[PDB]
Amino acid sequence: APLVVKVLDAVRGSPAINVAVHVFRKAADDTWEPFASGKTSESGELHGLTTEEEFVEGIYKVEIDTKSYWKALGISPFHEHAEVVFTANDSGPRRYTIAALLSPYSYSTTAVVTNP
Amino acid sequence: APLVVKVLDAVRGSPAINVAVHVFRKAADDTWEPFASGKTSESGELHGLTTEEEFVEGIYKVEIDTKSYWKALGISPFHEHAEVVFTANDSGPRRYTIAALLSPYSYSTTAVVTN
Amino acid sequence: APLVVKVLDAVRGSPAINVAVHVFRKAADDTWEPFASGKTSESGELHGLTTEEEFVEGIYKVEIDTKSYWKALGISPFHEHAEVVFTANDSGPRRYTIAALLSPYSYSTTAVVTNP
Amino acid sequence: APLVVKVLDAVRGSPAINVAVHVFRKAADDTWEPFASGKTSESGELHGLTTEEEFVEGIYKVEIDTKSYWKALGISPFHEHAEVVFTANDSGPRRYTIAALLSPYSYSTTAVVTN
Ligand SMILES: [Ca+2]
Ligand SMILES: [Ca+2]
Ligand SMILES: [Ca+2]
Ligand SMILES: [Ca+2]
Ligand SMILES: [Ca+2]
Ligand SMILES: [Ca+2]
Repeated sequence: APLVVKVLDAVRGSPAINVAVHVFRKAADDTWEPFASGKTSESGELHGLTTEEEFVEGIYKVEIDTKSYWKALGISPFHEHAEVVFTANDSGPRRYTIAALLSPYSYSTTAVVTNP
Repeated sequence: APLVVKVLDAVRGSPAINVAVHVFRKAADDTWEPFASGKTSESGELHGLTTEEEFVEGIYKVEIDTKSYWKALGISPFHEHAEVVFTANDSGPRRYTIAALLSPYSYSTTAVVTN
Repeated sequence: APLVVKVLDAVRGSPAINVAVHVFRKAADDTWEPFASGKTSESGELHGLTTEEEFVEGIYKVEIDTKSYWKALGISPFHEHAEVVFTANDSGPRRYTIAALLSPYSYSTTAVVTNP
Repeated sequence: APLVVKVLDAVRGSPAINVAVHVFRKAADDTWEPFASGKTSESGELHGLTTEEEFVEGIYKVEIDTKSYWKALGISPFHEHAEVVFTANDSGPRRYTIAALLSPYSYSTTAVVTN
């Protein structure tokens, strides 16, 4: 509920389906610890990554496996992945939607931040 | 010199070459008057569209023929074209670079306005 | 239902609320005729522009009044509007979502086309 | 010469000036080894990062310090930075231009790969 990932395909004009997403959180020792992972549905959305209880203050990295996505469609893309890094919940709990728009040599990422 | 157009291809990661661009100026009766046109170069850029003396304040439209570009590469596009509409404002010395990043079902346009 | 407009604000990371949207359709005489209009809700979405019956084959222009949006937030933007022009329903009826991401000197537009 | 970074500001419609950029190369043990760095120029560009002889095939990360850029302009940003990660592949003569278009809650990156 508090963290949602949405992925679109700018070549097909469709949701980007079956995109792997890995979420990390910066530990006290300054390393990235595994936080959550999943894959986008037929709507291009990934719900259920985390809960309000687990999604504490921190620096999060959302790694979107754009390379595996493009290669499964028989295409050779430029990027290894799309990485989104942000501080979460510094002024109290929020809801974060990370949107990504994918092309083989280009991506954009947008954060929609709402107060529940 | 005061108006430049740059077009990139997000699918091939390249300049968008030989893309037709038409510039219109809005006339007093609200119609679009042809003003300038050309084809992007091997660098995806279109220089020499106009001059300081000709590029007066007003509303301009830059139409980029994205549909023809995608058809020439064998790729199915969504838009008829990309239309960028803006007011040229004299407020001190200015150069307008209109940049467009093209995908079959998406484009982005950005104005880089420098002194 | 067949045509939906979604608008985001890249400065605030929020839906772009109260954005005026004018839809035109190219007439037989090659002029733009008024087709539909509305404004984005608190979610940044505009539903109810048209019906499956009215939304026939044609060339449509979706004009998003980005200038009025930015000026209402006391900001002077570059563009007059964001214009999206496309051929609709050439291979039969589809559902079109036109998404726009707005910044004062930049916008992006994405079409998501689905088969109902 | 073979790797160039260009950064634009979507809020002010300008080159993104004095933006710190760090380039890392992935080492055999999967860590990120410092490779190159600099500050974008008055044109939003960072030239001279590396040479043909030094820029071998491998996985590179380009980190753009977007958070510092927005703070210096008095604007509240979302991301800690913009990270662009890619494999450099020799397949014939190539120049990589990494372009980034920055907004407070959004960025776009594009690779322009030319001969
Ligand atoms: Ca878990
Ligand atoms: Ca001028
Ligand atoms: Ca002339
Ligand atoms: Ca009506
Ligand atoms: Ca090289
Ligand atoms: Ca060096």
